[PDB]
Formats: sequence, C-alpha cells, structure tokens
Amino acid sequence: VLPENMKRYMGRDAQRMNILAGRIIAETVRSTLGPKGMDKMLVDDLGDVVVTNDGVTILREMSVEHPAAKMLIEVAKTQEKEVGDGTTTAVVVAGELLRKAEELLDQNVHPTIVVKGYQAAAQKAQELLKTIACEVGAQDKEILTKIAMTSITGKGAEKAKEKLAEIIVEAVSAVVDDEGKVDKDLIKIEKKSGASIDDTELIKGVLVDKERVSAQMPKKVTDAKIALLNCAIEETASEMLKDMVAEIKASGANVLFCQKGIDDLAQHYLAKEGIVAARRVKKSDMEKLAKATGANVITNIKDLSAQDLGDAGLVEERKISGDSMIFVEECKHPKAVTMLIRGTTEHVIEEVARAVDDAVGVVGCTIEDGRIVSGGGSTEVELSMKLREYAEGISGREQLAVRAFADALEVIPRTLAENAGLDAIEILVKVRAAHASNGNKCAGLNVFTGAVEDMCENGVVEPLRVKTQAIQSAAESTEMLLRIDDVIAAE
Amino acid sequence: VLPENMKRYMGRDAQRMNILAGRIIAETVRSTLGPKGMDKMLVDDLGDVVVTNDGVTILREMSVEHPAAKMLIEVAKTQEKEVGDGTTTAVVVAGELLRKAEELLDQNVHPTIVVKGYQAAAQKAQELLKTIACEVGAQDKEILTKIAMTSITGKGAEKAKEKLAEIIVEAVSAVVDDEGKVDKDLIKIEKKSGASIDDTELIKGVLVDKERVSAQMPKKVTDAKIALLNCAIEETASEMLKDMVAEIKASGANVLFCQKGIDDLAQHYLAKEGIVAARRVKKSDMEKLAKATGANVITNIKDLSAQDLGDAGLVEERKISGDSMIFVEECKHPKAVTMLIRGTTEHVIEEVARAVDDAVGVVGCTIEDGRIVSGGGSTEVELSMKLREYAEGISGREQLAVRAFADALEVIPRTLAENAGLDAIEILVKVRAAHASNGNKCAGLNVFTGAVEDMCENGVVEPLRVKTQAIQSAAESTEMLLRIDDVIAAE
Repeated sequence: VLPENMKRYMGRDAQRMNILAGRIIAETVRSTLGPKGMDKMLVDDLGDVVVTNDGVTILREMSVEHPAAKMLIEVAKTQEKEVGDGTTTAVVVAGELLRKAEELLDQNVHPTIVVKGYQAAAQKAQELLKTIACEVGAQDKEILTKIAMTSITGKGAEKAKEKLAEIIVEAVSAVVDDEGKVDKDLIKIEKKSGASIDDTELIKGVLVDKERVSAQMPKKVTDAKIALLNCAIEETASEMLKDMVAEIKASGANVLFCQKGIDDLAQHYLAKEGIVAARRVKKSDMEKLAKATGANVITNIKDLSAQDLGDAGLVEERKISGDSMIFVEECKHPKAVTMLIRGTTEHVIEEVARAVDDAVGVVGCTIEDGRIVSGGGSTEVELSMKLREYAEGISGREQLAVRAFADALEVIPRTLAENAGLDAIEILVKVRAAHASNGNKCAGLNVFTGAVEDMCENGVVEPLRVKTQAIQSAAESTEMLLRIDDVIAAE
Repeated sequence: VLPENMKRYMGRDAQRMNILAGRIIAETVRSTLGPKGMDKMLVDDLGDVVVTNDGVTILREMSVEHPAAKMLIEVAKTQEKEVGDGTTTAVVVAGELLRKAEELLDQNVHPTIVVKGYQAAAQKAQELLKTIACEVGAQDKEILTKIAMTSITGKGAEKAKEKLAEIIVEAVSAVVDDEGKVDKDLIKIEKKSGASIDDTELIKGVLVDKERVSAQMPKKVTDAKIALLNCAIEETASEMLKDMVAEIKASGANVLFCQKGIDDLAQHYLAKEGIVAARRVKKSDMEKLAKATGANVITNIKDLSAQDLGDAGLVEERKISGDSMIFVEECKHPKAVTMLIRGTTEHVIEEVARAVDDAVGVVGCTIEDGRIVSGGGSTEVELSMKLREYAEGISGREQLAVRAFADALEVIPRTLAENAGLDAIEILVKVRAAHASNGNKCAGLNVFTGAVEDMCENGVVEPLRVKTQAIQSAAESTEMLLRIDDVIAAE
C-alpha cells in the first residue's frame, strides 16, 4: 500500500510530531526578540562556532530533521527578504498559536472549526491593526526621527539613535521624488574608524573606496568636472594609452573614476596635466558617483568627455583611519547620498550602516503608508481587548477560535516582561486598562522602569509595514501547518 | 520534631496528595447530579450490596483513607441537614474549584492570592444570587406549584410532580400561621398501595396505622369525640380494668387512641358501650391525631375526658391494600395535616412522602424568603457573564481568581448537557445570550428539547434557600481545604 519511505501518522500520532516540531524551534526563538533577550551559539558539522540572536540565520544553519519543521524556515525566510524586521514575531506566535490549537484539537474540534476562527480573526485583526494606526504624515520630521529611532533599538547602539535617525531622515527625504515611492539603493553607508557615535555626517554625494592612481595627480581639486569611464583606458604600451589620456584633458576633466583600470605610464600623463584618476573602481562605485556628482555613466574610457560629466564641490583623497579614500561633496542634484559613519570598530559602523538601510526602508513605508504604530506591545494588548469583545459577537466553535487568538496575542507583551524578570499579570492589567482609554499611541511595555508608557511621547515607535506583514504572513502560515493531518515519512 | 506515624509533605509533594484527594472523590459523584445522571453500587467490609445516586450516603459508606478526603464528607453531610439537593453541588464544584486552583499554585502565586479572589467572588456572588431572584409572593399558587415541582425533580416520581405539587401546596398553605414561618413536622405523609400517581388526597386531619383492636367496637362513628391517652389501659384483672373503661364513657368518647396497650377484657367493655379504641399507637400518631382531631395530648388513660378531647366528621376503619387503617377526616381546626398517598408499591409511596417533606421544607423557605430561582442553570450562566465582567473591575491577583470561579460555575450546566450528549459549546452560547436579555426567570437548560427554557413558565423551578446554602457552604469549605499546606501522616 506504500512503499517508498513510509512510517505513517494521522490524528494523535500526527499531532505529536507536528507540535513537537513547531514548539521546538519556537522555544529556540522565544528569548531573542527585543530588549530582553539573548544570544545563541550555533555549531555544525564543520565544528564551526557561531553566536547569533536573529531568527532567520538561527534556523538556516541548524540542519533540521522534521520536514514539517522545515516548512517553518520558510516562514521566517519570507519575512526577512521582504520587510526584514519581525522574523521573530511572525514565527514565534506561529508556534504559540499552535500550542493553543492543541488544547482544542484535544477537545476533538474538527480542525475545521478552529481554522474557521483564526481566519476571521486574521481578517478582523486587519481592521484593528489599521485603526490603531496613529496617523502622522509623511515628511513631518518629529515622527520621522521616532520611526528612525525604532529602526535603531536593541542594537549596539541604540545610543547614537538620535544622530543615526537624523542624517538618515535627511538622506531619505532627499532621495524620494513624487511622494510615495521610497528608494533604498540610493543611500550608501561608508564605515571608517575614529570619532564617536554622533559625528556621522551626510555629504550630499558619493564616498568611494579609492586611492589616487598616479602619485603625480594633485591631492585635491576645487571646482572639478569628474568623468565617468566604466570601460578601458588599457591599450598595450606607448601610443594607444597616450591618445586615451590626451583626450580626457581635451574635453574638460580634472577628475576621473574608471571602472576599468590604468597602466603605469598613463597615470604619469594624467598627473602631468593635473588630472587625478581612480583605479579598479567598482560599478557599485560608478552609479553612486553618477548621481553624487551628477554624471551620466558611459561605457569605456575612450568616450570620456565633460558633458556626460559632473559638477563637484570638493574632491580630496583623505586617509581616514589608515586607509585612503576619495570624497565627492558639495553635490548639485544628489538623488542618492552617502552617509559617512564614524565609529568604534568596523562592527558599530556596519551596524549604523544597517541602522540606516532598515531606517530608509521602514520610512519608505511611512511614504506609501504614513501610518505609525505601537511601541512594541502597544498594539497587541489593544488587539487583545477588542478582539475578545469581538468574540462575544461570533458564536459557536468560532467563539473559541477568536478568543484563543487574542489571548495568544499576549504572548509577545508577556515574554518581554518575563525576560525582564517582571511580574506579568500586574503589567498586563496596567497596559490593557491604559490602552482602552488613551489610544494607539499611548500604551506601552517599557522594559526599563517596568510600567505602561507613551511609546509615542518617548517615541520609541516603528513603521506600519513591519507590523502588518509580520502578523499576516505568520498567521496563515501556521494554519497551513495546522491542517496536514497525515505524515508518511522518509528521507 | 519527627516520628511515630508521620512521613511529611510541603510543596508539590503535599499539593498533589491533597489535590488527588480532591479530584477523586469528585470524579466519583459528578455524574450523579441532575436529569442526566446515573446510579452507583456500594459494598462494605460486611459484604452488603448497596445501589445509590445521592452523594452524602455514597461518601458515608466507603471507608475513606485520606484525612483531607475526610474533611469532605462533612461538606456534603451539612448540606443534607439543611436543604437536601446541593450535596452534589456544594462538593463537585468544590473539587473543580481545586483543579483550577492547581493551575495557579503551579503558577506560582502565593496561595494568598487564589483565596483573595474566591472570597470577593463569593461575596459578590451573594449580590448576584440576590438579583437573579425572580420576583414573587408568599402564597401565590403558580409559583407554589413551581417550587413544588422542583422539589419533585430527578426522582422516582417526578412522575406525578403535578399532582405532587398541588396537594403539598394545599397541605403547607394549611399549616402556616402568620405568613413567614413554615412548620414541617405537622404534614404527615401516609403510604399505601393502589391509585395512580395523581389520586393523592389531603384529608385535613390524621390517618394512622391502627385497626380496631376489639371486635365489639363500633366499625364507624358519626360526629365523634376522639380522646387521646398516652397512658396505659393496664390494671390487674377485673375491677381496676373496668372503672378505667367506665371512666371513658363517663366523659364523651366515641373514639380513643392509647399510646400504650389494652388488655382483652378492656376492649370487651369499650365495645359493650359503643367505644372504639386503638392499641399500641405511638407518640408519633398521638400529636398528629391531636392537630387532626383538635386534641390536647394527655398522660395516662384515666386522664380521658370531653375536654382535652377532639371533634371529627368521619372515623371509619377502612382496609386499604389489605391492611387495616383508621381514618379521621373533616377536622375542624387542622394546623396539621395528613396527606394520603396512593401509588404502585411501597417505593412509589414513600417517595411521594419524601417528595413532599423537601417540598414542605423548601416551601417553608419561600414563606420566610419570597424568592424563586431557576434550575437547571439560569443562575449559573447569569453569575458567569456578570462575574466575568466584575473581573475587569477588580485588578491584580484577584483578577485571575474571580475569572476561574465564574468559569467553575459553568461546568455543572455543561455536564448537564454532556449527560445528554449534548455538545455544550452551542447551548452555553444559547443560554448565556438569552439570559443577559430576558432575565432571572427565563434562561434554562432543558435536557429534553435541547434548548434554552423559561424555567418559570414551564414550571420547573427551585426555592431560594436551596441555591443560597448550596453556594456558600461549598465555597468556603473548599477554600479552607485549599489552605492546608503541610501533611504529616500517620498511624
């Protein structure tokens, strides 16, 4: 009757295997979300040994056995590539969810009915998540720097947060054309040693990774006409390589970045005339230096010409913490802007590089939705006491659906209390009571002193595409995994 | 500290053994409550075989081992003294109220919390019972019948409930003086063979269990002057025996009932004149026949008189079921009141004699207190959705407790319906929603239909003392229990 891999589990047998798998990797992930947790150390196979707190990776490495348990990576995985933030959230409440869906299924529910609850309480939840929404519109600066600070919390520096959420709002407020499309690609993040957390600056242009070629070429130009060649100023020795260099100084460059190198004796001519030049320079390089400086990007070094060519307000080669790089400031029309990040080690620079990228992301969310929620746990307790009262509206089995799915929304505000060594059942009361009466806004779980607070007036708050995706893609993922009743296993 | 007798437990060690205590005893007698509940077969160390439903006697005969188990007979035992039904009630949801409690001293709250709850929610629950009280008067007759039929429910004739309700009303609106005290002892319940369930009749008088001794007496007397001797017709032969019987004739007596005997030359003398007389008749049927008749109860024979003596339209010796009995009807001033009971055998007889004694008790309760309150399960449901709401009120520890005691109050009307088979999710939704909107009087649990019911309008309702006593007795005896925190045992 079957063959090829076959040991077979319906009903109880089934329950066990899909609950244990999903419970598992929740426990995994429970104590990594927000201010109150904690670090994990992986090791595979290659005996290789790897500290991390962040949920995707964490289930990536760990070669899994449970196939059912494999379909749950899948649901943290599609929350990182998309939005980013909330890996954690989508998933954890995807295992909790399921525990609670066990108590029932042991009431012999018709798995039928329990889904007929958590669907109509997904849906309603949409109508809830949308109103607690405390609308503040798109380019208001106050709030931009409260969505940006929350882009920077639980992090190796949330400290900076006020200087990492400023030159960020200036750098996305400066990129986006026709209010309501929201571009990342544009904001590069360079990371150099020396400073503090607050000496991060926003050069209206492009800061690349580039020496001066020829030691010839003046180490700084004033009002410079930067060229872009993506393609060859290599030909083989004497003549060819002279005709390429005397045609750059024919058109109008002082400044040249070529994605395709330089020889010796051709930088000697470049520096003969007062032309500086930057070798090997990356095509990442190229496009940024194009919108910085103002450039239309060419093919070769042989089309290089002042007209497809830029305008730039200072251009020095600056050695910065024992490495040379090329700056390109005062930029006329930056689409797209680089933010210099001063910094600790490469590790706190990188992070203030990621505490902008996911800041520009998340504000490219308050362009397209200029909603703002709910200071982490906040909107949960609100959804709580609404959707409880929603339940007294359904009737039948779907009663017992929607009640359970509210009371498991208290999962996340709970653990972030517990992790915090707090009395849960006091605060819960504190926050719930203060949310029905203040609003969206006001109604928080602050870690610190331990009591309900204005994540708003702090503000401490996060974008709205974050909360939205994290809950939907999670919620419907764990009702798939709900619903397979029959496991015939095998490799 | 230690030995003889003792092992010790604190912690989860104690906790378990009392709980086990607890749940078990209860598991036993949950099944027996209500429309929908079954028998149980007891056997003692004697060998004796014993089949009963009633939860006092169940727990009384099985030789119980756990001391803590021993605390818990005394909480169904006191409920039977009082009211009667609630045995069952007082002690199951005693056991249930434990199991919940569990979930919390596991918890880890401080048993001081639990209890903090359960006492404000017992208070409150006082305020609630008070209200779901549906209004009406002392000797109203629809509500007399209702409270009568619900003293006749889930017993061997709930049968003739209608006919058993109406002769009891009659019998207790007969007895009371100054409306607001209902006396018991004065409604005698005489069992005999042959009738049906509905042919049960109120002779405003007394019907005893003596025949006419001496064959010479008067097989029927018209307007008779009954005489009440507690004292010996008993003297040593010839003379002393006749001027005691000549003394009865000298007053007025047609009729006579002596506590004590009659020697055979004596009843030959009282039959000589037309005197009837009744042999070995107890103390019992002595201050019965005196409320019937209108007598005042004297010492000896001698004593006998016109006076001290009664008045009674009809006194005939009627074979009934082929047992001789003496009837004493059309009594002029009856304070007290035999109610002849015909059915099927002995059992159906005696049963309508129990189904009137509880019916004269609870009667006696709606005299003194003017309230009526629904079975099966109006007042449960209504406390549920009120005491839920009353939680949101409270704040802290005490939240938790009062939600767990309102949930507790549902399991009786859940089982209730299970017993049936009786998906209880739907109905409970049914009866709850109906109650918040109609009232006290019309939100039922009628087994038969399957549906929410006007207990009132149908008939089906209990008194007030029954549900008041029930409640409080049970709730603070399981709190108690839940206190003990240290067992040292035994020998």
